[PDB]
Amino acid sequence: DSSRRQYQEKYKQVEQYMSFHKLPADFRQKIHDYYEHRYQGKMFDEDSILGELNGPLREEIVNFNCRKLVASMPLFANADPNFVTAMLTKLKFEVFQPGDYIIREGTIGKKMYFIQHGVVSVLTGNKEMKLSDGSYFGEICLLTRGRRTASVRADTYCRLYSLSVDNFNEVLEEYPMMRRAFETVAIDRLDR
Amino acid sequence: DSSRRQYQEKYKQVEQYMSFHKLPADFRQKIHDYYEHRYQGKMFDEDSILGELNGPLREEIVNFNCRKLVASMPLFANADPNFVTAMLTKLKFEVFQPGDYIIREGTIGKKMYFIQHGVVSVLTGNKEMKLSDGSYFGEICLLTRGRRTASVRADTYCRLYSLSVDNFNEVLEEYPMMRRAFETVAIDRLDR
Amino acid sequence: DSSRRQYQEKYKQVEQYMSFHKLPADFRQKIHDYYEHRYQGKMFDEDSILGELNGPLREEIVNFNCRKLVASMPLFANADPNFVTAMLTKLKFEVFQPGDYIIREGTIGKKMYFIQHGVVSVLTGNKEMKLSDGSYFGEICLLTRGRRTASVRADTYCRLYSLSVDNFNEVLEEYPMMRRAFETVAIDRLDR
Amino acid sequence: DSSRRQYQEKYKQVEQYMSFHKLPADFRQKIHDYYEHRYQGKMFDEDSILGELNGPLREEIVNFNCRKLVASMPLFANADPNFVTAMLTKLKFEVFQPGDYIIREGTIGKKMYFIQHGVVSVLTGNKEMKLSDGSYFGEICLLTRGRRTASVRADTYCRLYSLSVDNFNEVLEEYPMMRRAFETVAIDRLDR
Ligand SMILES: Nc1nc2c(ncn2[C@@H]2O[C@@H]3COP(=O)(O)O[C@H]3[C@H]2O)c(=O)[nH]1
Ligand SMILES: Nc1nc2c(ncn2[C@@H]2O[C@@H]3COP(=O)(O)O[C@H]3[C@H]2O)c(=O)[nH]1
Ligand SMILES: Nc1nc2c(ncn2[C@@H]2O[C@@H]3COP(=O)(O)O[C@H]3[C@H]2O)c(=O)[nH]1
Ligand SMILES: Nc1nc2c(ncn2[C@@H]2O[C@@H]3COP(=O)(O)O[C@H]3[C@H]2O)c(=O)[nH]1
Repeated sequence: DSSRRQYQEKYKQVEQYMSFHKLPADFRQKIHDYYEHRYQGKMFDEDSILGELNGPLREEIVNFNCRKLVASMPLFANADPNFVTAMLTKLKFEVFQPGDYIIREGTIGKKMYFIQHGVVSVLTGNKEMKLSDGSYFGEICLLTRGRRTASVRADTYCRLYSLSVDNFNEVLEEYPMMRRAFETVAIDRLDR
Repeated sequence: DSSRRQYQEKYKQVEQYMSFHKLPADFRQKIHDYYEHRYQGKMFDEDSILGELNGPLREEIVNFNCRKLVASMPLFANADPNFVTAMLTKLKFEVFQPGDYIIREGTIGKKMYFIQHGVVSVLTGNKEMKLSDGSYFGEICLLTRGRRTASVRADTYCRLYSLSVDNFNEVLEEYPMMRRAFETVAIDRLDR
Repeated sequence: DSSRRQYQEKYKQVEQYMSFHKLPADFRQKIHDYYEHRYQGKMFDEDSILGELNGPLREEIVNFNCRKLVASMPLFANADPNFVTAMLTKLKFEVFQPGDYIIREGTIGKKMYFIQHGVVSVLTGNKEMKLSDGSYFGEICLLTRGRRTASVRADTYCRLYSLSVDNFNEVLEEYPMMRRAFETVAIDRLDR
Repeated sequence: DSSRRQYQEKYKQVEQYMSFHKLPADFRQKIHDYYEHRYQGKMFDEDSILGELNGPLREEIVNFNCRKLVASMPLFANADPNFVTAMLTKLKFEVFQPGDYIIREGTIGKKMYFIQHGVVSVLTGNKEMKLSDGSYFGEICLLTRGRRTASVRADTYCRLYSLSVDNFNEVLEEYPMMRRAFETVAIDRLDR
């Protein structure tokens, strides 16, 4: 029950923080829902727990939590299992709410995202497109080191895994040939 | 009430610390007032709270807390809202007390400051000048990478937002043309 | 008794974490045993404790904990005691469970391991070999900066001390001639 | 009383830690005395407290705690007060016990020390020399980037302030001419 207690107490700290900065009612309701969707009423010192484990256990855990995400993406499903583990280990779980700008067009992109669950809207000057479970986006800038070619907003609640450009290149340093998978997707999107 | 408790307990740690290092009465009174003005009797693990949020929520919070500061500075008011958010996100809130040397002339400058509320005195060999709400200072060294051209002391209590030279250049890396706003101010001040 | 309490409470956090991610029974049993073997039912803020000490005390502690490991390895036993201390200070204690892949062949190696207690199985295309107390492995890649030449799996429970490639080169920067000890072992293994 | 409580509880964690690693009685007595001399039965989250303050207050505190140390060293007493503050701010308080090797001859030196209180013995092949309150040592390697020219052991309990080579050069980057003070001392010692 110590996990729920930590959540309850922590959220109390949040309410007091929002009250201190006099945040509007609608904004506090948004913060409240984010915490609900993101932690589901439970909190553990994850960093501390995973830090107490060893490489093998941490890799087994991330592989288990991402089993579905993996089987749904040919990128991971047909790849060297060691490549998948290397990738998964670098991912950061993030939750975005409806309407949130995940990626803003024209800005310098330093991360890409894998959709665990949810729907995002991609806008290039017109013609909106949707991406859902099993797809990823934001790879163009990690490859070009340029500026975002489109904006991406969350349509539904989005449970995503982000990957920094540095971690992206680090993993590909060990698995150079996997860069082509990302380039194929980037090329196909740029020629659309 | 957990926010006040944290403050009360933390300040008790401070009193004991000052007692341990045998700090003079006037000095302890100064420390006491700083804590009062800086935290207003409440403390939350801000870093932890903001770290639990996502990019969107953190950006919405800083934009809200700095709404007034922003509208008061043509620098931000007339700029790309994304530039403002990028800037705001890098700021560090700091409180200075009357008489405090914020900037000492002749030293290597590695930060600039935006005045949220308060009055600072700028001294160049003579002719003191005042700056208040809505103005910023310390930009000359961020642009020249040289030495402070004047000293700056807090006149009243000062609620400021500092920006490191590294964060300054990082943001301008994405918004190169905004550097001119700072240069215009630096030029006008150097030619005075 | 505060050390046992910390363990008990921390492990409770683990059980709740594993329950939250719905980990399988066998997996939770594995995690349970790892914690048992790794902490033996006791936990202290080691980093904090050692951080409160000074260089001399920390060096005396690591030398004491590794006295046996040292006397068993000519590498340390016959070396400059200052070299040993420099090395020991960089080691990270790790526990691996039966069947765990400590090193996977073909991957980029960034660490080596010293066996405190346990048996590991080294597999090169065939001909498995065993290494035990007093031996070390993983040195080839720290010297070549290439890819692992063999896989290494824990046979029994393994209590090991790992050394990162950066810490390895850092220590050897001060004790350049000790690199030969590692090269002799790497050469002998590569010519087998 | 919360400062004493933190010490008492923390030291209890230490006793349990030493018991867990089965440290010898004499060693535990040494650890016990170190904690006594170093914290004098009181502990506060100093890093947290100073982190809550601002530049001015932190500088005023370190200047106050080091007032005596400063007036005793012409290096600081006759220097630009801003140079002193810059230096003091980089110092790390450390306590060494009788017989402790502060500096070992022939090793790569990355720090120097200022004696707040205590006596150290400097050994070059023979002719031992003593240094006490108001003196500093270890500057030769910070200037040469070579190897220690002598060993330095604590004679009495030593309350020292260490300065890393990086922080040393950083401060001197802003106060280039102060490097000569250290060179004069290094030259005089090398020609002895
Ligand atoms: N340019 C472009 N990007 C798309 C399209 N569909 C999805 N995207 C993704 O939207 C992302 C926006 O940021 P990036 O430019 O880094 O990468 C882009 C692609 O990953 C498309 O049709 N055209
Ligand atoms: N040199 C100069 N600086 C001024 C003047 N008015 C305000 N300032 C600010 O005082 C600051 C002191 O530090 P910097 O030289 O970095 O930047 C300086 C300016 O931002 C002025 O009239 N002359
Ligand atoms: N190539 C090879 N490695 C061995 C042998 N015996 C033990 N090893 C160790 O197994 C390790 C696997 O990773 P490295 O290639 O870095 O270093 C290897 C050696 O340290 C052997 O016979 N051949
Ligand atoms: N070489 C030398 N060092 C001395 C002497 N007296 C004090 N020392 C200090 O002992 C220190 C040992 O480490 P360093 O060589 O870095 O710097 C040395 C000096 O700071 C002396 O007479 N000769």
